[PDB]
Amino acid sequence: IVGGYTCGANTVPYQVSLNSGYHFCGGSLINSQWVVSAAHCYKSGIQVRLGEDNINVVEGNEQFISASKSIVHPSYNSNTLNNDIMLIKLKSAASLNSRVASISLPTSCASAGTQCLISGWGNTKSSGTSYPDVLKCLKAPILSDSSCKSAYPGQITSNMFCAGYLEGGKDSCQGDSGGPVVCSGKLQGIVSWGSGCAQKNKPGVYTKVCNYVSWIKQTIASN
Ligand SMILES: [Ca+2]
Repeated sequence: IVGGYTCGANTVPYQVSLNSGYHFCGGSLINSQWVVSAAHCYKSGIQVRLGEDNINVVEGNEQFISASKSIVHPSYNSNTLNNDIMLIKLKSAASLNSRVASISLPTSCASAGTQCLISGWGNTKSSGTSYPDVLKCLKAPILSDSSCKSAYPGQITSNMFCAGYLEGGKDSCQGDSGGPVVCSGKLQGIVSWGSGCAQKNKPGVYTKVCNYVSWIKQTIASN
């Protein structure tokens, strides 16, 4: 399988589903009490769902915990999607185990050509509407900034990166907003946006988490 595939149940134990009566976004557990997602996923009355695979069926490993708090990045711009990052605090601590685990924050930014893992539940179809029920995965390289910016001239900031293939075919667009991009075991990316869907010279665009680590640590410690 070159591209999107079924992860396997609980193979991505940091992966979280944000539910408002339905699954609406992804997010990542970064410690027992906190979740990172995209600021475009901001909503009232989130329930965070951990240990999911099939989000429509109770399979036994789940943990369902209300969000108590959401903090959108102070410089989030919802027009440009610049600084598309939000922190979500859990009402009760998650219970950590094999299937429900934190993902580390990066100590450095990952370089172009680094292979990363992108996960989520969202739409599989570049052309049409098909929403799958178990966790899906994609492995794609981080693209060079030149290649990213040339695909979206005037749209890419320092706080974004692109990942995938310049030919398209394989991408995450609506393919799970707020979901993780993990590279060498560290959280590098958040599924942010992407013009079209797996279009030729239209990659995925991700929030560059390595720019935010000071923000995330300071904010979680003070809240
Ligand atoms: Ca389930």
